[PDB]
Amino acid sequence: ATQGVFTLPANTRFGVTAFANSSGTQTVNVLVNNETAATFSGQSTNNAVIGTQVLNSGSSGKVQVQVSVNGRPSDLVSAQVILTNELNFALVGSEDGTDNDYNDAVVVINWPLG
Amino acid sequence: ATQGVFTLPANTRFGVTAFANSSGTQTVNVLVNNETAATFSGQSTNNAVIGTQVLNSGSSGKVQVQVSVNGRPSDLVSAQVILTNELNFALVGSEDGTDNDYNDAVVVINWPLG
Amino acid sequence: ATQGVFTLPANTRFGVTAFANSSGTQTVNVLVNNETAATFSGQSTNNAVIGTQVLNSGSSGKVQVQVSVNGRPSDLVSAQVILTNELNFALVGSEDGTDNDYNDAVVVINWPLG
Amino acid sequence: ATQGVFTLPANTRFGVTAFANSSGTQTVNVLVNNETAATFSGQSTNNAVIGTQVLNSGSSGKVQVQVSVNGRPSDLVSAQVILTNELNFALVGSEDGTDNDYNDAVVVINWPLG
Ligand SMILES: C[C@@H]1O[C@@H](O)[C@@H](O)[C@H](O)[C@@H]1O
Ligand SMILES: C[C@@H]1O[C@@H](O)[C@@H](O)[C@H](O)[C@@H]1O
Ligand SMILES: C[C@@H]1O[C@@H](O)[C@@H](O)[C@H](O)[C@@H]1O
Ligand SMILES: C[C@@H]1O[C@@H](O)[C@@H](O)[C@H](O)[C@@H]1O
Ligand SMILES: [Ca+2]
Ligand SMILES: [Ca+2]
Ligand SMILES: [Ca+2]
Ligand SMILES: [Ca+2]
Ligand SMILES: [Ca+2]
Ligand SMILES: [Ca+2]
Ligand SMILES: [Ca+2]
Ligand SMILES: [Ca+2]
Repeated sequence: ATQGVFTLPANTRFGVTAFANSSGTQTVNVLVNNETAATFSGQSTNNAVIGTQVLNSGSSGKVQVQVSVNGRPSDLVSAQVILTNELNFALVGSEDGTDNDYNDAVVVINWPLG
Repeated sequence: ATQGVFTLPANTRFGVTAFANSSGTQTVNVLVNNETAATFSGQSTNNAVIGTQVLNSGSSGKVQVQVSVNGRPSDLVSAQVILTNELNFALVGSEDGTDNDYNDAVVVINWPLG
Repeated sequence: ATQGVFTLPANTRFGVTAFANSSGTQTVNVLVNNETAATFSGQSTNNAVIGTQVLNSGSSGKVQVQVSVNGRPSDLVSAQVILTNELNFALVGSEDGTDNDYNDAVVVINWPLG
Repeated sequence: ATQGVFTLPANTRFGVTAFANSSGTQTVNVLVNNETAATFSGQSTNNAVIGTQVLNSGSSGKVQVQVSVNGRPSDLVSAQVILTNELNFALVGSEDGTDNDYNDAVVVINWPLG
């Protein structure tokens, strides 16, 4: 099944934050309406924040997260959670190796803002 | 129901990160085994990452998030989600006012790390 | 925070199923647009299905679950999960007593159907 | 990533319920400790409950859901959600075709019972 793809409400501000937990340098790309809108890179084995940004979902609402490590695409897991019918989280983990911890880059998208 | 309380794997490092989306200055307290382990504060209406830290869940694994604004406890919502039977997120929203957006402080706990 | 309230896409069929795990008889009411659309009742300590139905979210999409036992509303917990950006679950637990198992009536809403 | 595999607490009763939404007859097999413990079959486009059953997770706690249509495995999605640090849902969707609604068989696992 496809993972890392989320439909947000149109024309809505959202936060996107990435963390790293791997020996490999993580490159996280965030696409809005199929065009790169943010890119983060960094290395950590201690959950460092490798980037944070606020984006707009635009007319389509389509947001996609991609992760690669030294040009190799990582396998993704994802889901969306809604609390009290208002607070949204889109969650992504990724695996760059063999241990299947799926934390090598972790991406959190949240909305609404403000 | 109680919210913002999570049983983590014992003796395990976890990430905790807080975001602010309110006119009010947020204060986030993270308790491990019923003792304060981290405190974050800030004021933003644009999802600022007012704190991020790595903690250990200790011998009991009990982690609790509390949020206040000008000394008043915020109302909390929370849940935990597990992806691919391994990757964990504990999620908290909070409301300091009357609009019920529940984003005024948002807290994400993630494990495993490394 | 409010629990057991979900906004579905408008005019969309959804399934609702309720389970019982309590000494007490559970009555589950499902409201669409703030009017009762289905009512289930039964008693089990073995997770019996006490009702299942397909409903239409209607023009507003506003669906609410309420649970009563022994003449008093139960305390509710809830969240919504979306898998592969397609498959939606709205989940409710309820507590009618003192043990805080929150399983006394369990309600699952799923969409889309067909 | 692997989907439809969950680790439950050992020696714990749990509920498993399957729904169908497809032209194809769904076959759902629930394995405990790698051995089939329940099987359900049926065709519906209207979310019929093709089976429900209470099982014990046994010494291993390992529970796996498999879905097929006339012997062809369906593609699975899954996640687990915990409410108020106590009430557990393991969720599975499956796709037998090309439309990626992932509802063709839907399986819900819930614990604790009683
Ligand atoms: C330090 C190690 O780096 C990579 O091999 C990751 O895939 C592992 O999960 C671990 O983080
Ligand atoms: C700017 C406003 O600040 C407070 O009133 C918050 O409770 C609102 O949600 C909003 O963020
Ligand atoms: C048999 C018992 O019945 C009620 O007291 C419930 O609140 C308990 O959770 C338990 O199910
Ligand atoms: C009636 C149709 O039957 C199969 O093709 C399913 O894969 C579709 O999702 C739809 O339910
Ligand atoms: Ca890894
Ligand atoms: Ca890792
Ligand atoms: Ca607010
Ligand atoms: Ca706010
Ligand atoms: Ca109870
Ligand atoms: Ca009970
Ligand atoms: Ca399908
Ligand atoms: Ca279908």
